[PDB]
Amino acid sequence: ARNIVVEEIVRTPVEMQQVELVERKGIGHPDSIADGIAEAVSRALCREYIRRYGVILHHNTDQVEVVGGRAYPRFGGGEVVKPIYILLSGRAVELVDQELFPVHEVAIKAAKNYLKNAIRHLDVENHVIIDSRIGQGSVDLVSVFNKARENPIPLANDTSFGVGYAPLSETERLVLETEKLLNSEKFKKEYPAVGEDIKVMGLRRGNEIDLTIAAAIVDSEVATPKEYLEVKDKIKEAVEELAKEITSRKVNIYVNTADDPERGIYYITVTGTSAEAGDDGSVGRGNRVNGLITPNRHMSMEAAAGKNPVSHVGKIYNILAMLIAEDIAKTLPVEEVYVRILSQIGKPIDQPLVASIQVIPKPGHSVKEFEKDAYSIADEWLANITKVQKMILEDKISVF
Amino acid sequence: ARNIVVEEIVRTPVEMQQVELVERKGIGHPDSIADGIAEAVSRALCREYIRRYGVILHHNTDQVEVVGGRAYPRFGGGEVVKPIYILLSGRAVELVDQELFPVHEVAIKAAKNYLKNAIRHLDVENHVIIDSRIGQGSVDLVSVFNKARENPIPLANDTSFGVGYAPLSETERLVLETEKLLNSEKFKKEYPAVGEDIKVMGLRRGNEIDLTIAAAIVDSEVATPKEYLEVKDKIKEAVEELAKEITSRKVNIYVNTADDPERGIYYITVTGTSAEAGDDGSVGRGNRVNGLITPNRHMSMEAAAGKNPVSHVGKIYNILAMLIAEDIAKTLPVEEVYVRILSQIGKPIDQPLVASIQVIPKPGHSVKEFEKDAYSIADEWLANITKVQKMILEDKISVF
Ligand SMILES: Nc1ncnc2c1ncn2[C@@H]1O[C@H](COP(=O)(O)OP(=O)(O)CP(=O)(O)O)[C@@H](O)[C@H]1O
Ligand SMILES: C[S@@+](CC[C@H](N)C(=O)[O-])C[C@H]1O[C@@H](n2cnc3c(N)ncnc32)[C@H](O)[C@@H]1O
Ligand SMILES: [Mg+2]
Ligand SMILES: [Mg+2]
Ligand SMILES: [Mg+2]
Ligand SMILES: [Mg+2]
Ligand SMILES: [Mg+2]
Ligand SMILES: [Mg+2]
Repeated sequence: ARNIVVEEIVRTPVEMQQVELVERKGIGHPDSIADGIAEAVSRALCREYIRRYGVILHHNTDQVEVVGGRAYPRFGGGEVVKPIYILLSGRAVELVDQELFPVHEVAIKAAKNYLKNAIRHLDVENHVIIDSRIGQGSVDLVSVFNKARENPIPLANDTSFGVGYAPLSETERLVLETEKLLNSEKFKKEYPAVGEDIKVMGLRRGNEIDLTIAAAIVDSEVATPKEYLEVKDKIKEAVEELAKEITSRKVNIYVNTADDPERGIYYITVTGTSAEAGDDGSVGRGNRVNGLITPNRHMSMEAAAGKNPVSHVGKIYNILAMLIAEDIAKTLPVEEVYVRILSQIGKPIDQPLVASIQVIPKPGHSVKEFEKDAYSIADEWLANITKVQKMILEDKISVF
Repeated sequence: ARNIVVEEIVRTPVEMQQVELVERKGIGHPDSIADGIAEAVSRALCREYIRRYGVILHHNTDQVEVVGGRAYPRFGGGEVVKPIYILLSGRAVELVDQELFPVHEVAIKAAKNYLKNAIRHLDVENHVIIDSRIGQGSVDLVSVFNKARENPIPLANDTSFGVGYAPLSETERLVLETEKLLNSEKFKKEYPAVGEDIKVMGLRRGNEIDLTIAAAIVDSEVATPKEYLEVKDKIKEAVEELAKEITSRKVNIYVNTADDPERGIYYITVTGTSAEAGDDGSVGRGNRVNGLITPNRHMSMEAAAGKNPVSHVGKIYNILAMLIAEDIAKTLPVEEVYVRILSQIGKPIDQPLVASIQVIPKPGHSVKEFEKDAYSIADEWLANITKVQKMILEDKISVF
């Protein structure tokens, strides 16, 4: 009864296309900082709503503005001159039965806690000003969310679509795992100088990949330009070892391409994030739920970070489409699968207006052989969409 | 001498796929407000930079946060209780040879002027607080003039990427023209109750299109819920006529699906924008430069609104790719044309690393019959990239 449509599409697989471009904005990137703050605020509000009332109340904190500060990085240790200003926005329930909910206290505390754990060399108390302007949702949009027990499956709060796909190409996996490696605790233990503001661009032309990495180096961990260049080489070497595990194509690796040692220009920072130096961020300006920006693929413009995991489809459908695509790619003979799920505002989220599954079958296979299998996969995920909510609160899935 | 490559691509045309999704956020939509303000601020800064110094100085105002307020909409005329808060962010040159440039005065005045001309029932002076945190750039004019002399066409410092396509499918044209119609001046005088916060979602399933419209209705123009339902029907009728002008497919029109008259839930607003109440906005969260959100196509994540129209290569490339595609589709026999432009480091931006032109020819035609014509089109646009910049500053091209 669910509007699931499985169709064959003709197209050159991404792996066979001549030009493939993939980008990822690391954790310390201002846009990703905004995403992370939005998500941390949302999850904190969920937990606190449950802790106080045993139920999640309406709130979408998918609105964070990172206003870059000013800093003077110096080898051996720089200084921030003007702190980073972060405006928390969005919607949250502040009035609960005439009692006041600590919206701003929870949001600001969650934002700060995320920055403390995400950016290691960022002094949150002195390098960051966090203000909260989170408002209260509209009397009507709040009503569809409030239909809890009335609708065991929550109703969709908007008419929006989520887009996912699978499997990842070699270039996509390379870009994704490059950022994850350079921002993993293990790699940080090995090279503390590598900040979190890491931007990875993978550009494949034929069977040759150019992997450009922009990695902010913490100036307190490098005393001289030579130490900085050595940190760059270790980044390169680590990514070389990783690339050999991911693809047999030739991989050219470039680290901080804007550097000009002859002019003393170096990508060093005080805190490890370019947000310190006049670079701005906001929600929905970077990675999709799969952690990548893939113009060779298809994407939804719906941001996932900060949206409640109960009713907002921009987050739920982007996650579900990705998971449906992954399961199809993992179990059925498909070269590629793209999933698009469209909500109708005021319809249960398990009854999308359409769940489009476009498949490129592997050579020798026809879609009629497994179309019902793909149908069942999407139907089961849509029938268990509520599980995605738990996956968010239990920190089992990332949204950027 | 330009690396323009015209290739044939074999793939299911969008018009031929079973499921197509298209979305457009009208001018009054909070995200579109942020985009519109971002671009309006940028254009105001450009004009004022030129008026004072005869040259545009660096600036990026692609950071605007529309914080929803609070309102009590009532049939016959409601009231705003908490004004909308808009934060202008980004960076701009405020010190020009140590003399002060009115960055914030220009920006806030431009944001207000854009709102006054965009949302007709919005009292900007009492319903909106606009504050600016745009950062300070310092420039010595001798340097900007010297980097002209040296390079008339700016050189690319990074690998930037633009994507365009043409022609628009019937569903894309239907979504686009629906928003344009309902937000046209003629329709506004005929139905003043229809606000500017108009979001159109088009779903094509085979040869049946479901067209969902979310239109904020001005509560001062509808005296009773019945008049509100009547306005909805008038929208439906106008779009029915428009649909018959575009396609011979079955078109189902749905307007404000969240309404629940039995519980008094209505999409009425005081100002004609949901920014007054339960929706927030930020830049780069909605339409692409072609005015649409198209998951069946290849979109860029890059926000174009607010980015400098002379120096930001990603914005001009996305616009140029769109224009190249449109010119190709309107002049040559192609079912579809996808245009991708990649810049080459330290080369002029009119000398891209590659200008990929992928074309699906119409039946009976082959690409080699018209490949040189498509080459010339893209070559001419790349040679007139500066004129395109002028078109942007002269408000002759839209970016959302
Ligand atoms: N010296 C430097 N070298 C390389 N990268 C740097 C850098 N300083 C900052 N960066 C990184 O580049 C980003 C700003 O560069 P830029 O504005 O040209 O990219 P962009 O136009 O694509 C906006 P976005 O970063 O959101 O994609 C910073 O946020 C940071 O991640
Ligand atoms: C549904 S709101 C997003 C949800 C909201 N931000 C929240 O916190 O739940 C997004 C867009 O939908 C439209 N919209 C707002 N209220 C609506 C309603 N009651 N019915 C239909 N569409 C609505 C507006 O154009 C708005 O920009
Ligand atoms: Mg950005
Ligand atoms: Mg939002
Ligand atoms: Mg949305
Ligand atoms: Mg939005
Ligand atoms: Mg750049
Ligand atoms: Mg970028």
